[PDB]
Amino acid sequence: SPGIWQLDCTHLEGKVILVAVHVASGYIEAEVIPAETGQETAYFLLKLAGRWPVKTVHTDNGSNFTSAAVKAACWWAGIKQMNKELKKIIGQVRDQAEHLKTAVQMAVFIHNKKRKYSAGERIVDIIATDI
Amino acid sequence: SPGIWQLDCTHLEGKVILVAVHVASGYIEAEVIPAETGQETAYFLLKLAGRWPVKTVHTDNGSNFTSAAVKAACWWAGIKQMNKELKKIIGQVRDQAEHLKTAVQMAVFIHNKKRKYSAGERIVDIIATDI
Ligand SMILES: [Mg+2]
Ligand SMILES: [Mg+2]
Repeated sequence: SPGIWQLDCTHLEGKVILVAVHVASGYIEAEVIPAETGQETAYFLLKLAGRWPVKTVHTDNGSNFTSAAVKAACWWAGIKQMNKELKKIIGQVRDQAEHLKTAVQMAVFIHNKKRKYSAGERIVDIIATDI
Repeated sequence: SPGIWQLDCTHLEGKVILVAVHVASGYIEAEVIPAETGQETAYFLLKLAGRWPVKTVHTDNGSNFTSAAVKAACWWAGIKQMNKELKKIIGQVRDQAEHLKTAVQMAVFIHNKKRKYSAGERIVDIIATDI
């Protein structure tokens, strides 16, 4: 289904990377956050939902979605209830950037633009078709 | 052309909001930033470019794109060289959220989901067609 996304946090260099995967396409978006918190997850969800038609979200850690901030964002946006390779692509590009956050976005870019149709093409195609 | 975007900063409550508009569709993305700086603009561009096929970017303030950080991000991503109404939608929703940044994302969401075909549908349709 085109409205399904998966959301998890990974850890790297004492930092937290939030990663959302559009399940059908393989397209990702990520952010480096300071803390793994409800407030950061809510904010991220709100951004994601203004951009794509987000219907449902899954996670591998259920307690991620327990905070009032998260429930409030899901309620308002109408939302209902790669991490290893991204880390490889990040390893590759790490030297090219000072800050981890920039390396993360370079890795997202590479992952989404790689044909092997790319994930960024697949997401747009799946969403347009569903309109 | 589907690869054209416009990028500007506006000011609100002592804070900076970066706003990118996909010119053909009217779709926007925004972030609240602390400082109007080259480093924040570069980072934003890198995020935007991993997500959509960004070919060219325009701004109303040319000096925005002068920093080495910006030029380096445009170089790497292969990029070449609403603000009033968004502020209205933000005024409307301001009370519903504590922090300006959340109000901003609510306003982006509203702007992109409004049919009056929405901007979020138009962007996906224009990009898919161009593939
Ligand atoms: Mg997790
Ligand atoms: Mg400006």
